[PDB]
Amino acid sequence: ADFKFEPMRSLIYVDCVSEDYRPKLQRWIYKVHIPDSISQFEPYVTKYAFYPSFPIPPQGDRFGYARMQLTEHHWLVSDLDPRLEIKAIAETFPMDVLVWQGQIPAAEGNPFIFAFLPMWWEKDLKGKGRTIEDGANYRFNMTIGFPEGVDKAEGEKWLFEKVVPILQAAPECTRVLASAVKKDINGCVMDWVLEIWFENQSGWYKVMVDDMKALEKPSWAQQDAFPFLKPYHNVCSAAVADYTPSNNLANYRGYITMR
Amino acid sequence: ADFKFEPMRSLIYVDCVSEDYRPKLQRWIYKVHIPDSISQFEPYVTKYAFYPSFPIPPQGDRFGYARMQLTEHHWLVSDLDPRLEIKAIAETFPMDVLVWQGQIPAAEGNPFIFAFLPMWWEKDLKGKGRTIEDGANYRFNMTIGFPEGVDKAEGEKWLFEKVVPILQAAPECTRVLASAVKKDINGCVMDWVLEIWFENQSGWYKVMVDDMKALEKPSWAQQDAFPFLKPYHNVCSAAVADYTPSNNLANYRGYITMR
Amino acid sequence: ADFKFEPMRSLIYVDCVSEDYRPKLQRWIYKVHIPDSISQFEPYVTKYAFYPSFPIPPQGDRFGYARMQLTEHHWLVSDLDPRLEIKAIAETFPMDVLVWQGQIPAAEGNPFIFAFLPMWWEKDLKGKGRTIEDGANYRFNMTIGFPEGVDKAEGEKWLFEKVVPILQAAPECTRVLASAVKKDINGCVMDWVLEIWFENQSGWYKVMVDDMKALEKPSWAQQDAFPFLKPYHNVCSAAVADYTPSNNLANYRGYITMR
Amino acid sequence: ADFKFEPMRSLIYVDCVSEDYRPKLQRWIYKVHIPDSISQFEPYVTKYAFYPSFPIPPQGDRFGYARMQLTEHHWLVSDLDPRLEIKAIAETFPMDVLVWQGQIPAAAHTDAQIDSDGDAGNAARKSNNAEGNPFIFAFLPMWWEKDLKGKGRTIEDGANYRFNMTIGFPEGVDKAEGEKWLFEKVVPILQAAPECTRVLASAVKKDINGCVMDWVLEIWFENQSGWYKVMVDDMKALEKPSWAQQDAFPFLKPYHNVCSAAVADYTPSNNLANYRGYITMR
Amino acid sequence: ADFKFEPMRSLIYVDCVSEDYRPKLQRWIYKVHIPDSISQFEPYVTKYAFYPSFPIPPQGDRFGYARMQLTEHHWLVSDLDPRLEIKAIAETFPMDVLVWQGQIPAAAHTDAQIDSDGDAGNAARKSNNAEGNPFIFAFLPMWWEKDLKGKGRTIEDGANYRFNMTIGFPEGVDKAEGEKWLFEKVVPILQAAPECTRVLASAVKKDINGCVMDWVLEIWFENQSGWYKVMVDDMKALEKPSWAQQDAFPFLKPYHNVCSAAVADYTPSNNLANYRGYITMR
Amino acid sequence: ADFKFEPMRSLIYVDCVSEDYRPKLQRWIYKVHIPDSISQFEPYVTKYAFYPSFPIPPQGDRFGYARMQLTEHHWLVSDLDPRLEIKAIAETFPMDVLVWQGQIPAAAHTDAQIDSDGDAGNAARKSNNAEGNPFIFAFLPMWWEKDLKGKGRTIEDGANYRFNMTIGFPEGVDKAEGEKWLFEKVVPILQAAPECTRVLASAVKKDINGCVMDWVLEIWFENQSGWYKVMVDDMKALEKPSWAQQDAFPFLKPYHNVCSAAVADYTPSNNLANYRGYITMR
Ligand SMILES: O=C(/C=C/c1ccc(O)cc1)c1c(O)cc(O)cc1O
Ligand SMILES: O=C1C[C@@H](c2ccc(O)cc2)Oc2cc(O)cc(O)c21
Ligand SMILES: O=C1C[C@@H](c2ccc(O)cc2)Oc2cc(O)cc(O)c21
Ligand SMILES: O=C1C[C@@H](c2ccc(O)cc2)Oc2cc(O)cc(O)c21
Ligand SMILES: O=C1C[C@@H](c2ccc(O)cc2)Oc2cc(O)cc(O)c21
Ligand SMILES: O=C1C[C@@H](c2ccc(O)cc2)Oc2cc(O)cc(O)c21
Ligand SMILES: O=C1C[C@@H](c2ccc(O)cc2)Oc2cc(O)cc(O)c21
Ligand SMILES: [Cl-]
Ligand SMILES: [Cl-]
Ligand SMILES: [Cl-]
Ligand SMILES: [Cl-]
Ligand SMILES: [Cl-]
Ligand SMILES: [Cl-]
Ligand SMILES: [Cl-]
Ligand SMILES: [Cl-]
Ligand SMILES: [Cl-]
Ligand SMILES: [Cl-]
Ligand SMILES: [Cl-]
Ligand SMILES: [Cl-]
Ligand SMILES: [Cl-]
Ligand SMILES: [Cl-]
Ligand SMILES: [Cl-]
Ligand SMILES: [Cl-]
Ligand SMILES: [Cl-]
Repeated sequence: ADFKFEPMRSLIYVDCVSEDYRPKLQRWIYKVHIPDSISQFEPYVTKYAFYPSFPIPPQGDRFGYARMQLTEHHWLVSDLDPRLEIKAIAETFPMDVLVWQGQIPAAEGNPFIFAFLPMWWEKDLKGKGRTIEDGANYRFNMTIGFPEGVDKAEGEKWLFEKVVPILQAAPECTRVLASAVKKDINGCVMDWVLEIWFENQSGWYKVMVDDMKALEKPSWAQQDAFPFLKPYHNVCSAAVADYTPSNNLANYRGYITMR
Repeated sequence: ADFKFEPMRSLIYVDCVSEDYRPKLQRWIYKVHIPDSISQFEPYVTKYAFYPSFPIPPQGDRFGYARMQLTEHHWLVSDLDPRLEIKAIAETFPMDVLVWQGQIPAAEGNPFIFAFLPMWWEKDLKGKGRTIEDGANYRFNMTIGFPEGVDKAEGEKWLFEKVVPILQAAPECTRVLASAVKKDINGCVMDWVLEIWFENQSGWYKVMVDDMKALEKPSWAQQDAFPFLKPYHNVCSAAVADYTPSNNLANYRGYITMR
Repeated sequence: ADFKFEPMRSLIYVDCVSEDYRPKLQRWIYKVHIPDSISQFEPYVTKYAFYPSFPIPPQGDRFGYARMQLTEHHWLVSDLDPRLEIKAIAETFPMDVLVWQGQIPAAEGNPFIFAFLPMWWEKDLKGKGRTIEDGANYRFNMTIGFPEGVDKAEGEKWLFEKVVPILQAAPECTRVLASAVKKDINGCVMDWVLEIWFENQSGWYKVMVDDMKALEKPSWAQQDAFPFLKPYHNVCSAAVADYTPSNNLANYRGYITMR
Repeated sequence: ADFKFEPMRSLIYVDCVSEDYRPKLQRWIYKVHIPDSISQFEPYVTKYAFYPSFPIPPQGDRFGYARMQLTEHHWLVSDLDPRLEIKAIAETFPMDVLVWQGQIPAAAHTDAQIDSDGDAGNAARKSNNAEGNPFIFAFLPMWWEKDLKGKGRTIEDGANYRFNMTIGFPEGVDKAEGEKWLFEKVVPILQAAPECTRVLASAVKKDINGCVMDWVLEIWFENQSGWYKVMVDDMKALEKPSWAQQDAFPFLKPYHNVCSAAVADYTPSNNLANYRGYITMR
Repeated sequence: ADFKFEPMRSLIYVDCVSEDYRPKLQRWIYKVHIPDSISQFEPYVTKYAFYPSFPIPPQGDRFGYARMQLTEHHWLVSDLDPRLEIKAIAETFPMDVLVWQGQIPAAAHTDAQIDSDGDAGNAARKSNNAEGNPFIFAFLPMWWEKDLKGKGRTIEDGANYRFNMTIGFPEGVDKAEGEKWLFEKVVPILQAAPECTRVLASAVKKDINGCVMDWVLEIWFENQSGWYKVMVDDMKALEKPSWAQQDAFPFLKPYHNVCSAAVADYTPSNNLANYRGYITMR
Repeated sequence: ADFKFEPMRSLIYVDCVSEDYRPKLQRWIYKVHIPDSISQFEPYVTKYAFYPSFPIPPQGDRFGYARMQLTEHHWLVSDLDPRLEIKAIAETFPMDVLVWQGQIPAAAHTDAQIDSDGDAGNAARKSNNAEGNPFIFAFLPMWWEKDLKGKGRTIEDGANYRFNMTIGFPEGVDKAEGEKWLFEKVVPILQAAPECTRVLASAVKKDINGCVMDWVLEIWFENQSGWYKVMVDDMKALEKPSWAQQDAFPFLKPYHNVCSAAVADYTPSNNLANYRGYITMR
């Protein structure tokens, strides 16, 4: 039967719940998981990259901050088509990975957030026309999912009519982009992915912590302050640079170790 | 004037009928054929690779064993769409290649077997969940086409009800995958491609030669023992390693000669 | 919210209107524009290449000869879909580029010609079967657009019944290929792209200047001799080699400067 | 005249003194500096790589911890030969980089290209402003000189938290007596600790560029907790030397007489093989 | 404490003694060993490549035919300098690899890491076990010393069947006498045969690592039949030397005093340039 | 015997004497010659690159302007050591290449491989036919010896029109006298011109291969108009030397005692890193 052309970009928010786990998790990612993953999807994924997170900022924990990385894929077909379940070689995936990332507690576990999007941002709300010449960006990529039972249209209205205007009013914020999550692909609980750029951490803080104190607490709030959503369950995020050396289809040459 | 998205994996079974032809055939493949091919299909083939065959095992001749390599393409469009017949630069093809591969005797000819498949295996019959951590595989890839006149459903039933249970019972066999050949693309006479993994040549032989002696000779048989098909005409195969260095779109740097 | 699978090859005719602009234009292209472009379209462009123009041949100015290069993209999706207008990082594009290329004058400016085509030539009009072994080609790529008010079918008929037979008849011409421009993509004013191969510049001249003197001047002619179309507005062209080192998705490593 | 074959490995300890500087410094390193550097030395440097530092561990500030990265080169000739001062294209090197790294304090007009009589990049790499931290650039032989613990360890043995530390004894301290202290008092503590899986050391080639450091050591643990147990708690058993410039081990002035970084076994920034220009996220 | 500039080409003759071992040995080589090796010597080896052996020709066993590959390095310094024994990460080298290649007989617990006083990889590469075949690692200059037939041959002249053979004369045989036999009796048979298109030779650098071999020759043919016609049938003309260890040419004990491989002009496994990790078939 | 460590940069001035030859010469260089060359010297050449020439400026013919490219190598050992004459595979090198480049006049049977008693490529590269132009292959140190103008210029300062010129004084002229004219009369005119942003020079290493040239200079401008203003108009102030072989600067015989090219700062043809075979346009 036919396979549908379905160009998409996806983001996975990869936490590391203890610094003691960092060397093991990073080793699995770069030594074991890159080659397994390239082996599977090289013919139908056009780009596969990791964007290591900047140091977690003050209060970043309340935003479900991914302390390892954002993992990004660009797909030509849906990876959730049931025909793609079959693989000659399955990935080497120890249970420990789920512990390191926080899906399994070693107090409450966190879901694994794997959000599919169109390849192009749907909404350009601030900073259209910004070029790389204009300077280094502190790119705060945030996904949110309204609580079960909350009308999606109500939440959309809050996000674009109450939240985004505070971003627009802050000169510290240089860029605001958004897309709806493709819920039809894999059941992801998130509803929106936004990327919100600052010059630096102080600017992120000024706007996302201090300026947002102006917002009323919504009746569905899951925490007392913005983003008003349960960390790691209904909000995940990461702050990343413009560039990553881990453009894995182009740049990987095996696990070469330091002398 | 639309072009259909038609993601496919194809396999060509490349023999070398005499050791005296090996240097010439290998030279044409790596020095001439790679650059011509990449020149033509770089924009719509996402992977192009050669898997050199392991040394022919005992009785491998009876299985249409490809003594040079399996050639693998992953396509985004059908190469058989008539619009793709037009090429700025046509491939440099000495017709001696056909002598070297055995399509032309220098003895009747053997056909050129080029089988199109979906990119993902259709049936996972044994070893689901095996990872590269489980060990090196001796991967026996075999394509079969039932003789003219044999009902294809009764061939399918023999294959899955008599042959595959013998693989399932053998501990030497670690993996069985299969896909129906896309006969609609190019007229290929083959009906199935299977891949059957062992630890080694001895395991391959214990199962595919000794255990298969329990099978009854079908009425349509073209040889006396399994696979009961005419070698190189109705069955072709190769045993290959998990890995090849000949991943041509990523790894080719021109024909560099030994000093 | 589906994206259509629309594989296409596009060509941009990049002039350099004074030699004093060459170092600046070339620097912008290779230092600034390559990384901007790759950043944008890596997940949906399978090939991106520059073919530097051979030295402008005698009377080449009358063919809208692009004195810098042909820029070539192979797309999987239409870049003119309005959803693709949104980009996180906009290309660094100084106004000076348009002066250097000749869109912005100083006497008259020239349009920016960006012609979309199918990935495979539609008409193979001479030289089918030619291989790279047959020798080095002087590849003259020319796009034409009939003037405003001229009936397109009447231009087509002139092109294929009067112009092409002269090319076909000349032993100096080794290859003729043509496609209709996909005018529905971006409104490009051109109607056809042809590629016409010679051994060298002398052969080009013999045919495209001397043999073409046999044509009657059409009633819509915008200049006295073939191509009878206004240079850079209704005709653009470049002569290029079979090979380019600038296959940018595979070969670019940053702007490494000479020692 | 001839050029001497002089194979060496060098290490530069790159700090980032405020998180607000991080995006700017990182951009300069990866977008501007890599291409300038590769352009200059491609013909005589066989490896050029960056090892980004793990998050600064508790009390890492006392060890001159580099909050950005370790920069590593493998040379075939000495970069400090005076004939190598001449370069067709000099590095684009604003004074801001020294501010971001902590070599100099923040100031007006630091977007300006560095000024020196000779090469800007070479001069920046000798920075020693009394109000900042010196620029530490240590040359070594390509092979570790002393293997003091964990010989035979393979990559199959597991992920390492590799703590690379360089030390330089203070002005007036006899080098031979610092050496003896290092190898007879310090190193036995590392050997005794089950948490330390490797100890390697080389003498700094001071003759190359006047680097004030004397030794580079690399000391491996499983993780930050192991590093802390050994390098902070276990070292409390040491007597404070008469020359100490701080109260606890390393007893040396942070960022002036000791620099360090903890890094992973692998880096994706193997720049002569892996760099493809400054591709930006979509 | 200087390191000498010592440009060299080395060849290792890699056998596979049973077809059942091939998938395991090939996996170790390509999945495990490449990255360990590149990690160790990237800064001072300018090329590292594998040339898989063509199928063993008839009577190839008598020439110590390597059934897996030739491994080739181009070195800038001697790997045998004792300072190069020290390695941050040692090679993952199970004893099994020695069984698969035929250095040692099969035995219990050969999945263990090689046990050595010094570096395991270096020890492995000196394997010289009485019940197996020695590990043959021959160092050469980068340029062939003697060009004896086919000077001026280009790649346009056609595909070569390149037979690379190393020989070492037995215990007690004068080296000058063996040299004289090689060049005055053996080589003129190659020169007369039109099936032989190329003859090249170099003296083994015996001083680097104690290699028992004395010469490396490379001898080209069009194909296996040409090889056999010359190296088997034409060589029957030679008289059997008094030192002979087998009845026919090469008159040397297979795998101990002669190793060989027939290889193609090109390899995809130019590892410093072409390796991208162990990507597995779908 | 040992090989001397001899790091050098070499330049070859590649002309194309007729536009009709351009497709053929260009094909040979990129399709045939790159792989033959990389095959030979990958282990001891650290960089191999082609810089295509900008279009020949007005009066460029009087400067021996290379209408194809500059070919650049960075060597670790001398290519002219006699031991390097031996090569397993010689370059595919038809006489026609010498026609295309202007080393020899056009003639029958020039598709023939070059015939030499030693290596054909090395012999091609010593071409010096009385009816053509010699083959100019100049060896230099890897670092410019003299920095005479524009020290400290970065790539941020803008695009360069880089005019690389080599000169050799005629038979009989005292080399010290030529040197003094170059540096006391010619260079000051470059230093004085505001259009000139950079002047670098090195002495040709004449001991390597007997190159006739004595100096290589690189002289930068903004563009072709700047080049002409300085190198044609400003140079009219110079007195004609008594050894002049043409009436105006450079006063040397085009293509025999002066060769040159104007090139950009960047080339895509960094051949050891960037070459992936001869992929043809669709
Ligand atoms: O033309 C090819 C094969 C044709 C064929 C020849 C003989 C048969 O009995 C069946 C098919 C062909 C090939 O064998 C190899 C290749 O790489 C490209 C080809 O077109
Ligand atoms: O890179 C990915 C992809 C993902 C995945 C698995 C299977 C599949 O079919 C598609 C994607 O699994 C992961 C699990 C992780 O913990 C961390 C990651 O970075 C990833
Ligand atoms: O991998 C998961 C998903 C996770 C989960 C989901 C949703 C949610 O709201 C909280 C946790 O629960 C778990 C609990 C476990 O013991 C082990 C697990 O592997 C998991
Ligand atoms: O970019 C353009 C296009 C150009 C033009 C378009 C179409 C055509 O037929 C002729 C010229 O006119 C211009 C005139 C300007 O002052 C500045 C410009 O940027 C331009
Ligand atoms: O990456 C390098 C290269 C280094 C260097 C360049 C040229 C040279 O000759 C010697 C060293 O300078 C630097 C200075 C830094 O602050 C940070 C860095 O990462 C680097
Ligand atoms: O590929 C190599 C590299 C070689 C080697 C590594 C490091 C070193 O220092 C010297 C040699 O060891 C080997 C040993 C083998 O059995 C087979 C091999 O292919 C190789
Ligand atoms: O590209 C080169 C390499 C050069 C060369 C090869 C081998 C060697 O030993 C020395 C030099 O020969 C050439 C000769 C040319 O006409 C044009 C060229 O571009 C070149
Ligand atoms: Cl923690
Ligand atoms: Cl900035
Ligand atoms: Cl709260
Ligand atoms: Cl195994
Ligand atoms: Cl039978
Ligand atoms: Cl002009
Ligand atoms: Cl030709
Ligand atoms: Cl006119
Ligand atoms: Cl681990
Ligand atoms: Cl002292
Ligand atoms: Cl203190
Ligand atoms: Cl051949
Ligand atoms: Cl015998
Ligand atoms: Cl001409
Ligand atoms: Cl002729
Ligand atoms: Cl500029
Ligand atoms: Cl004159």
